[PDB]
Amino acid sequence: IFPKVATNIMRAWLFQHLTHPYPSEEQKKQLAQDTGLTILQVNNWFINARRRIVQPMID
Amino acid sequence: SMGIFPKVATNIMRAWLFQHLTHPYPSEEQKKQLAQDTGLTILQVNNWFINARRRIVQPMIDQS
DNA sequence: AGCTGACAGCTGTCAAG
DNA sequence: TCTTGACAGCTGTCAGC
Repeated sequence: IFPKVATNIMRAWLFQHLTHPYPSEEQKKQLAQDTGLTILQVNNWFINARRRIVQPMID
Repeated sequence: SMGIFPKVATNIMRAWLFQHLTHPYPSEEQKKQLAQDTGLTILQVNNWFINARRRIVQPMIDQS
């Protein structure tokens, strides 16, 4: 349900936008389609990533 | 924005809320029952109770 | 002239791998 | 077996009555 291929595609986007890790709705659409994820999965992933990757990198 | 809030909905939701003040958290079965009775979506029902908890229930307790 | 429905993102949490 | 995708409910906030 969560393709293992999705993770590195999503991380690539995240680590390339660390200063503003909030994809636009169009960016979410692209990421969803490219990863094989749903919009909900993409949204939840970035919520989790921001508190588990992005914030800890600043702390 | 093509959504609607049916006229009958407000008082049906209020009736449920004020009859369950000690635990204003409908079960999933109660939620779909309310959706049927009001003509609201499950999402609308969920959002309604989130708003009512902080705008009705909590303020009543603050004065309590 | 707010109320209030609505929604993007956050919090707290947990099953399952 | 500790990590992480997932989700019920919460926070912050806006826009049209």
